[PDB]
Amino acid sequence: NLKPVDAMQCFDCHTQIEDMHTVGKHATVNCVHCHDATEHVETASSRRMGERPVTRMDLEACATCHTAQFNSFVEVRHESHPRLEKATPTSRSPMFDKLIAGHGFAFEHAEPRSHAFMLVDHFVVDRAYGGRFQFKNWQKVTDGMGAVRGAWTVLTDADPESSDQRRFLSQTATAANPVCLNCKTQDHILDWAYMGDEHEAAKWSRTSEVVEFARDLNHPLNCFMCHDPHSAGPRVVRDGLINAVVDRGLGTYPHDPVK
Amino acid sequence: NLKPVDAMQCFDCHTQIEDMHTVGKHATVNCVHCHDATEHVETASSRRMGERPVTRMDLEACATCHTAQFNSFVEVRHESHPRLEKATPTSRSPMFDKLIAGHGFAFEHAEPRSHAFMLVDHFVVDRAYGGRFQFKNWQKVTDGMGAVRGAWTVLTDADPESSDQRRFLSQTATAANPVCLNCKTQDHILDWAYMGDEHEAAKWSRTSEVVEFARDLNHPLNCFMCHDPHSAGPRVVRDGLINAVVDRGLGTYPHDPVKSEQQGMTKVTFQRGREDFRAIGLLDTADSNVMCAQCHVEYNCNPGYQLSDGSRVGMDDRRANHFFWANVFDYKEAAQEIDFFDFRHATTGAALPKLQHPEAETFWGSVHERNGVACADCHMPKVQLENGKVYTSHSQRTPRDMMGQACLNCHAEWTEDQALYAIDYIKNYTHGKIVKSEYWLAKMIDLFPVAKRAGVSEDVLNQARELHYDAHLYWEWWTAENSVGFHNPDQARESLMTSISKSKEAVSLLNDAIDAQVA
Amino acid sequence: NLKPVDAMQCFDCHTQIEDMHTVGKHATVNCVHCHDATEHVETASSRRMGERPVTRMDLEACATCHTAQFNSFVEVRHESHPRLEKATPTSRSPMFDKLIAGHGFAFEHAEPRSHAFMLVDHFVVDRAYGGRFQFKNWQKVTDGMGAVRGAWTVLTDADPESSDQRRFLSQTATAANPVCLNCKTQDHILDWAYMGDEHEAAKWSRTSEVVEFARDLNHPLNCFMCHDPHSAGPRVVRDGLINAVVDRGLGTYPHDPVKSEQQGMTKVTFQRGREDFRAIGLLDTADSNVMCAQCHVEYNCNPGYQLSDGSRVGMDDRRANHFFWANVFDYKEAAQEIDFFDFRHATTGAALPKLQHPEAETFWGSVHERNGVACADCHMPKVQLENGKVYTSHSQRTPRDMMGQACLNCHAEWTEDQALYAIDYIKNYTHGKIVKSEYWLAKMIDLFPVAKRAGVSEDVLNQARELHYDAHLYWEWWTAENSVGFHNPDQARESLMTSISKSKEAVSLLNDAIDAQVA
Ligand code: HEC
Ligand code: HEC
Ligand code: HEC
Ligand code: HEC
Ligand code: HEC
Ligand code: HEC
Ligand code: HEC
Ligand code: HEC
Ligand code: HEC
Ligand code: HEC
Ligand code: HEC
Ligand code: HEC
Ligand code: HEC
Ligand code: HEC
Ligand SMILES: [Ca+2]
Ligand SMILES: [Ca+2]
Ligand SMILES: [Ca+2]
Ligand SMILES: [Ca+2]
Ligand SMILES: [Ca+2]
Repeated sequence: NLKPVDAMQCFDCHTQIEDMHTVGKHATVNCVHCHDATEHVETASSRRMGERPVTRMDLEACATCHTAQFNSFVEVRHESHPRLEKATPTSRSPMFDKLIAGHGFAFEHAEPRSHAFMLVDHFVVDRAYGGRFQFKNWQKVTDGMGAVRGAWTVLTDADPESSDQRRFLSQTATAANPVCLNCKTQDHILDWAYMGDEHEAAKWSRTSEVVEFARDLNHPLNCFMCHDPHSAGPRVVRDGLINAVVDRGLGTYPHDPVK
Repeated sequence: NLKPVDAMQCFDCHTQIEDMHTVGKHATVNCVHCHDATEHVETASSRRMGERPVTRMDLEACATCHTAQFNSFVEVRHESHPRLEKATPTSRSPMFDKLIAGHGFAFEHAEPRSHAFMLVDHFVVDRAYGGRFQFKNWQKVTDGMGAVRGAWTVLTDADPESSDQRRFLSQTATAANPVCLNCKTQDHILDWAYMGDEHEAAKWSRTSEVVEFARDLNHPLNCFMCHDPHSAGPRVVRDGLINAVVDRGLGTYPHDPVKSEQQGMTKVTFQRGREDFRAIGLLDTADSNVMCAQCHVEYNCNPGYQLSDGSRVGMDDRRANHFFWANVFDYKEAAQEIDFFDFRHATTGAALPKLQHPEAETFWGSVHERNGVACADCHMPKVQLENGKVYTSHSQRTPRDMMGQACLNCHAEWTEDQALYAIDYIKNYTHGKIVKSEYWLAKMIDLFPVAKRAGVSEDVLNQARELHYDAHLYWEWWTAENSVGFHNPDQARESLMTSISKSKEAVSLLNDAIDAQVA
Repeated sequence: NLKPVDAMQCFDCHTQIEDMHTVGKHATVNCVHCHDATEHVETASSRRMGERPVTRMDLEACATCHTAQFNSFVEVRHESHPRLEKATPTSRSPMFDKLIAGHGFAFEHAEPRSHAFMLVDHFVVDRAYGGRFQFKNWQKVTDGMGAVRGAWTVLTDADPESSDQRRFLSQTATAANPVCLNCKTQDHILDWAYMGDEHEAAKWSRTSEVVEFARDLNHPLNCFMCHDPHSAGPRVVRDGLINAVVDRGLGTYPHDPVKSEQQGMTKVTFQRGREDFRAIGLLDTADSNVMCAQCHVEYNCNPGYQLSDGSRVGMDDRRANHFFWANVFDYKEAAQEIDFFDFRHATTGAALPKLQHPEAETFWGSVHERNGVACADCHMPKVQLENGKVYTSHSQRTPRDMMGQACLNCHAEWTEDQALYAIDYIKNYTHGKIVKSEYWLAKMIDLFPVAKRAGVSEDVLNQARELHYDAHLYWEWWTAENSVGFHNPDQARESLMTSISKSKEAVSLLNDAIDAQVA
């Protein structure tokens, strides 16, 4: 069973978090629900991290207290046809192959399906990783909860001993790069600098080897993408959006300064 | 927004709570979710309460972190017909008025409906408070969430200026007493001493003015009746059950000492002024049989009379809050054990027992119980989701609404229709025997006036009255019990055949005696 | 093809009709749609009819221009169980035979079914015509359109050669009389003087041979019972209702003079030979409460006896066609007002009232009535169409078939299941009290023979008989009334508790008196 930690002690070095956590609707939610910081607290100073504390990115970290929202999220809409190619006469773009010729989407561009699958679908689509990643078998395509538990519980890698983007199947492309993943997961939220710029503190960036990056990512559409875990308040985390709205001054509604 | 308090400060005085809270699955749940104790902390000492802290008894205290279980619990099953009188030809007991004459249930006894309504239904039923309490209007009867929010959000009191039990409507009774409330709410859990004994720290007791008590109570079937709020572990809080299982050493399964040991109960006592005050029963396992047995049992919650001398047994007597914890074939002995009966039949003059919903005691020894099945497996199963985090349904209802999870996962050999057919075979058969039992009871009852007026002797009438006790017991158990035999079909059959046998004996005795007077 | 006539020629003699027809929404509707008056015009004078014109009373006279309303009206609700006896354990009045013993309804009293069948059902019910009239065969029972086309298209008469009321089947009664027909048809509207009084211009009256009258009648619930054919405006034609509202000055809402004034009735009288003959009641508004009250009321339509001296009150007496126009708590006074009762109970000998379907009087003062809701809002609502010309449904039936329009447009807070649950709460509760009322009535009734044979005094028996009147009234109102309390739940509850109270008083009186004779 979880044992609460002394959050006040954390706050002696984490004023920024203190100011969010103490005020919001998660003021009573102990840090142990999402962090394992025991060795960190033994080794840190206010100016030296010491041992890096663990931060949980899994959606079940929130499901314990918010099962209704979690279960509603993970539901699979079976009526949303899966792996349905758009470049067919009965889908969105009957002449897509002629029109898009020269682009990687020619290799495959399916209609979207339920959010639970976003990361796995990104990994397995024919245009992304040269067919490197596949469902473990064709039964796994139904397993929304499994995908949410983690991509690598339901997928395989054709060659764990290499990290290069290459084609494993003939009619695939290797369009995936690290930026893609920002719209599939935010497991890397503490390992990626704003915009994916190079940064001494970032394990991952725009220029990383995407296959290596992929292997470190597990969960789709994290709950905290819209909800700050500390304040419980509404937010966004996607760098490109913040860059447009704030950095570039365009605002949240570029056509309506009042709104 | 809630601001957490320092639990360690509490724990300095509350070691029992510390021991439970720090170890269980609520170790991270701050006290402020359920208690406002600021002035309490300012004024308490190690042994004196000081200012009393506020404790939330509302079910929404649990719903912010456990919305799925809450929403499941408050669901209203509209198919469970509401306010449906049992004493009608199309319900459970077509001849109930004749058979129960002399008892308050004659004024009204409806079938149960969804748990959300238990406290409001208790307050408004015609037999309880003389018609004092009523729904604000007839629309409010649908409002399960409203009832859960609080009884007094949906009800009115005919006379807020008086607190006596009296009839406001002509055909009502005032049977309600404080003991009843223990199976409707535990809002009073900190204001009621164990068993409802008199206690200097208890606002309320068995001898309280029930109307005043009623006004202090709001919520039905609190979440914490089955789950300790501190440890989150399984428990019971109902005093009468703890008394049977633990104080009287009968065990959680009186027929099975092995199962009783494996699935036992530990009585934990809380004190006021270093004197025992209240108690809970921590369960070894999440055993719904014992959880549901807090209420779905035959009990005394009422005054009565002694079998030995007919003297009154009032609310002040411990026997007014009693779990017999005995199956139908052990019940008479259990009633003799405490020298008690409920009422004298208005026509026959027989001392009789009043039986109430003995599901727990009936389930004992049944095929399902022997096989380790429990109430929840049929009545509040795990939810099955194609993709999702499993949780346990808290909508306690007939398995007919969830047969796949309630029956067919175990009974892989059956379709839903086959399983339903098996239920109905038992219920139809049992009901037939209930009806036949009532026929014979009624035949006997009707002979009493004839016999008395023909000058049949008191000795013969008393012989017949002794037979009436048994004829009644072995019938009423089954109109009281809600499964119409399903929970224990062989037992029902044996009992009801016994009832008929006893009535037939009495009918022969009385007819012969009448015929001898005429001759 | 119809050829129009010159209405101006008619209007020269028919100024009342001119005044109505030229102003209303039928000003363009030529007389030929409903009258063949050629020989009449040739032979009439200003004050003498001459040859009688033909007047169409069939509902198809309206169906060529109002097919939607006609087709809606003639629909058969198959879910409304047909020929279902009320004196059965699964219907409205399980103990009806014991309680009604002495009255003709003991021979048969079925639940109502769809309006198309009202006249045929009246003709064939076992209590009405001694079994004289029957469906041609058992297939015809389904044929609502056929019944509407004409009763005699679907029925037979066991003996066209005689016109006396007599029993053709052993267990029938001959309760039918001419007054009954006024709530089944108005085919006789031009052949029946106001109230059924003797009149030289009336073929039929209260004292007619009902079998002969029957043979002249064809159509149920004529469209013109609620709508004046000349003005197309709202009206009533039922004499007894006009008599209560207008002649007796009681108003359309006797409990509410303001509403009575706003929603009033104007009595229009038509003469024959310059003597008053017949009347209608034009309504200020299209008020379905008053329209439906032409029939859905407690009434006298039968001989009876005087309360004062027990003397017979025959069909010749005005009291044989009477609307009491009184709610259940005013009824006894209303019956005393005309010095009338219906029958003597076969067992108890009590003078008793016979109550019939008092929906209108029960609805008075209810929450819906006070809020301006009317019968049609729940029972014949406007049709809702995604694209279309709205019209009013004429299929008068339970709101369960059209809950969106009947209830949920107003009760936006409820789902259909919630609304249904609210209805059933009331009906279940009320029915329980009906059943308990019958239990206590039966208990009292059964004591009368015992008391009489034990030599209990006539004074005590008469005391009990006086209690029987009230016990009966406050019960039977509710088995007679079709909503099982829904129309006025608080009133039903108060009434039924009164019934039980009266029966209990009588039971105690009789048991004590019997016991004193034995002692
Ligand atoms: C108890 C009071 C604490 C404290 C001291 C911290 N947290 Fe959290 N945390 C959570 C997640 C998903 C992240 C990733 C970043 C994000 O989603 O915004 C974090 C991150 C942090 C940090 C790092 C901040 C930074 O400098 O980048 C720190 C210092 C931190 N946390 C401290 C998730 C959760 C929770 C899940 C419900 C809860 C509870 C906490 N955190 C609680 C605390
Ligand atoms: C995992 C990182 C999550 C996320 C994404 C959310 N929570 Fe919680 N939460 C908890 C409690 C007690 C409340 C307050 C309830 C109330 O009083 O209304 C909340 C509230 C939220 C919100 C709503 C915030 C708002 O300002 O409206 C949201 C969006 C939210 N949470 C998201 C309780 C818990 C937990 C119990 C220990 C844990 C774990 C979480 N929350 C985790 C998360
Ligand atoms: C009815 C038409 C179906 C469909 C829609 C599927 N199956 Fe089967 N299946 C069976 C076994 C033993 C396996 C392999 C299990 C394992 O090794 O883990 C499968 C596999 C599948 C798949 C995956 C195929 C792939 O190439 O990966 C799919 C999509 C699938 N099944 C669907 C066993 C059986 C049966 C036992 C007699 C029968 C019948 C079915 N499967 C039928 C179907
Ligand atoms: C970087 C090159 C990538 C790759 C390889 C993929 N994505 Fe996305 N993606 C986003 C949204 C909103 C959807 C759903 C709506 C829609 O598809 O029109 C998707 C969907 C996908 C899929 C599934 C459908 C398909 O095309 O087959 C796949 C396989 C996929 N993506 C791969 C959103 C985003 C982003 C946020 C701005 C970004 C960045 C990416 N996607 C990037 C990529
Ligand atoms: C109101 C008094 C209640 C009640 C009746 C329950 N809770 Fe909670 N609960 C919370 C968390 C984080 C857990 C652990 C989840 C997990 O790790 O599995 C629980 C657990 C429970 C249980 C399960 C206990 C077991 O031993 O199996 C039960 C029966 C339970 N709770 C009941 C979180 C919260 C809260 C968030 C702040 C609050 C409020 C509650 N719980 C309140 C209640
Ligand atoms: C342990 C999990 C159980 C289970 C399986 C059931 N109950 Fe109860 N119950 C109680 C009361 C007072 C009623 C009647 C409420 C009312 O009429 O207002 C009920 C009703 C039921 C039902 C019938 C539901 C229906 O749809 O008709 C069922 C199936 C049922 N119960 C099962 C009282 C209590 C308690 C006292 C506080 C407790 C504890 C339980 N019940 C527990 C359980
Ligand atoms: C003390 C005299 C009372 C009164 C006035 C009521 N109760 Fe109970 N009750 C319990 C259970 C398990 C049920 C559901 C099962 C069933 O009804 O068979 C009920 C139900 C009710 C109702 C609704 C049904 C009805 O009879 O109309 C009402 C109005 C009611 N009760 C009133 C359980 C218990 C107890 C636990 C052992 C005790 C104590 C009481 N009830 C006490 C009373
Ligand atoms: C009042 C609305 C509540 C809430 C918020 C919870 N409970 Fe219960 N609960 C009961 C039983 C038999 C179980 C299953 C135990 C098992 O088989 O292991 C549960 C379980 C829970 C949980 C744990 C998660 C889950 O859903 O399995 C939680 C969080 C929970 N409950 C919350 C039994 C009862 C009762 C006895 C009649 C009553 C009362 C409650 N539960 C009430 C509530
Ligand atoms: C057979 C006796 C009937 C009855 C009962 C009714 N009608 Fe007619 N009707 C016709 C037309 C042109 C109108 C006006 C339509 C409009 O402008 O709205 C009506 C109207 C009515 C009403 C509504 C009156 C009101 O004041 O709201 C009613 C209740 C009504 N009718 C009843 C036309 C015809 C015919 C065509 C030749 C014939 C035939 C009928 N109506 C017959 C009848
Ligand atoms: C004014 C618009 C109304 C409304 C709302 C109702 N009626 Fe009548 N009704 C009459 C008779 C003789 C019967 C029984 C017919 C038979 O059994 O053959 C009825 C029946 C009903 C019902 C029940 C319908 C069902 O589906 O069972 C209902 C809901 C109803 N009525 C409502 C007699 C008359 C009249 C005498 C000529 C008049 C006028 C009305 N009814 C009017 C209305
Ligand atoms: C299926 C179970 C049914 C039901 C519900 C009915 N029938 Fe028949 N039926 C047939 C014939 C030739 C007649 C007589 C036709 C006539 O001479 O007018 C009937 C009659 C009836 C009735 C009326 C009974 C009465 O006693 O008056 C009823 C209610 C009825 N039927 C219903 C012919 C046939 C069949 C031809 C093989 C069969 C099959 C049915 N009927 C079946 C049924
Ligand atoms: C004069 C003695 C009679 C007879 C023989 C019948 N009626 Fe009526 N009737 C009226 C209404 C509103 C209904 C429907 C509501 C209900 O039945 O409760 C009926 C119904 C019938 C039926 C069918 C039902 C049954 O009892 O079997 C029959 C056979 C029947 N009636 C015969 C309304 C009225 C009146 C208006 C005030 C009057 C007058 C009558 N009925 C008179 C008689
Ligand atoms: C015999 C089949 C008929 C026909 C052809 C019509 N009516 Fe009626 N009618 C009644 C009520 C209460 C209304 C609604 C009045 C209102 O709320 O304003 C109507 C309305 C009509 C209309 C007008 C158009 C419309 O559909 O709204 C028409 C053309 C019409 N009716 C024709 C009430 C009654 C009755 C009282 C019990 C009876 C009888 C009839 N209607 C019969 C018929
Ligand atoms: C369709 C047949 C229904 C049913 C099932 C109900 N109504 Fe109504 N209703 C309306 C109003 C304004 C009230 C009072 C509102 C208030 O003052 O609080 C009601 C009341 C009720 C009740 C309660 C009755 C009681 O005696 O307390 C019930 C059970 C009920 N309704 C059910 C308004 C309307 C309508 C507006 C035109 C109509 C239509 C309905 N109600 C219909 C129905
Ligand atoms: Ca889609
Ligand atoms: Ca029920
Ligand atoms: Ca008992
Ligand atoms: Ca009907
Ligand atoms: Ca009458």
